[PDB]
Amino acid sequence: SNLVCYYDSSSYTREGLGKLLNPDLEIALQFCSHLVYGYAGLRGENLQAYSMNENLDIYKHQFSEVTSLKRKYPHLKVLLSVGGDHDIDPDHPNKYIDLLEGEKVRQIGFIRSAYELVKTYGFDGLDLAYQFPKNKPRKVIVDPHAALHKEQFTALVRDVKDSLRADGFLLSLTVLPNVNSTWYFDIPALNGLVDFVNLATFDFLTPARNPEEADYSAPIYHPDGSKDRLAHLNADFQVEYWLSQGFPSNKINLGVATYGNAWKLTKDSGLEGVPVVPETSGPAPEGFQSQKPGLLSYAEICGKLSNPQNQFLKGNESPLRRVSDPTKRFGGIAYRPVDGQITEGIWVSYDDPDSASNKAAYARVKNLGGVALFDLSYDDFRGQCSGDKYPILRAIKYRL
Ligand SMILES: *[C@@H]1O[C@H](CO)[C@@H](O[C@@H]2O[C@H](CO)[C@@H](O[C@@H]3O[C@H](CO)[C@@H](O)[C@H](O[C@H]4O[C@H](CO)[C@@H](O)[C@H](O)[C@@H]4O)[C@@H]3O)[C@H](O)[C@H]2NC(C)=O)[C@H](O)[C@H]1NC(C)=O
Repeated sequence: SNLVCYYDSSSYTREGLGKLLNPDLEIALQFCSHLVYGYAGLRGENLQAYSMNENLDIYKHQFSEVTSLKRKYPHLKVLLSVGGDHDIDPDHPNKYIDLLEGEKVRQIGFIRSAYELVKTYGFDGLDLAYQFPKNKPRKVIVDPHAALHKEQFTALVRDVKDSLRADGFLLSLTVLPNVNSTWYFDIPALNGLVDFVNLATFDFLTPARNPEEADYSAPIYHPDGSKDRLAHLNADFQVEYWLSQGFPSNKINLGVATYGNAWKLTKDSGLEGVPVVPETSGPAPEGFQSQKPGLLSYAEICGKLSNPQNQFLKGNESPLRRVSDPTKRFGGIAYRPVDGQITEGIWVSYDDPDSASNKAAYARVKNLGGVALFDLSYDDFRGQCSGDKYPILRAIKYRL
């Protein structure tokens, strides 16, 4: 099976123990069949693909520091990903749709600039993690031209493929969280144009999108205990949609996340950690290592769960508790309510090594191509949790 390891290159410069330098990156490669360098973006002025940190990626060679790892792992394939929900540009918020709707000269400039990034820096191919409009989050028509945009995406993909053919470069698509495949992906047509598709079947709910209630963010199956939950928001619904639309199972990778979605609780959120958790208050305080409100790395979540340091501590120093449905269909929960001396309540939806292993077992049951892991920088690459480095990645590899 494949194990496609995403690498968010912003991790190279993080301040503190979330910093992922190249020796730690290399430790992962014994488990990964592919490494995907994230992320290039689109220029606001002309929609060309470009490095969002040229000083690092180009002038200090981080692109080729990563692609040259093929010298040490000769079968490793290294791709460059465009977009990924990491091209954040509030003053040019329409770039991805404008490229679809673009004049030929604008699209050709994107195709050529992408090609040149792949070739110049030693990549084996390109990942289009296209930043489509997402499902509208439900409180408590996004795109009137979706059908046109589907057709334009097929054509763009066809044109990107053509640019890659003579060199033999790979082309993948990533369907990002809450990107709706019915709206945008002509699945049977895309099958002839791309080598594989990663379905990012996680972050179905997040505190940024869903600040006032919390629910499982990456279940395999639909949780009937999640009152009123939208039925398409689960990994099996997404995978079965791609299979039923005609995509070969061996060309699909199941997306698994190494980070968790963390909500701030209130007293009114009550004492049940099984979701839906009501009356939440947006994102949890950022972790000191990951420094993103509402996200936590696996190491940060592990450090919050019971361990010999914190097991007897009280109030806001007490452990988060594990909530785990015995059927194992839905994923991990780390939880501490607002109660008593505890004033900082938190609910985290995440995969730990065991639930990530179960995602890999589901991939195998459905005869998928493998798993795509988002991303190495939030796996515990230093082994802070148990001493074992990359416990999530290894749990998935073990099962493939
Ligand atoms: C793209 O987004 C659209 C929404 O904008 C999404 O369409 C939604 O799909 C879900 C799943 O197919 C639909 O919900 C189902 O609706 C039927 C018909 O009313 C219900 O009977 C279903 O209830 C059954 O299944 C549940 C889980 O198995 C059970 O728990 C439940 O009791 C029933 O047994 C279920 O609610 C929803 O109607 C549409 N919405 C619209 C507006 O079309 C589409 O799936 C998204 N595409 C992708 C690929 O994600």
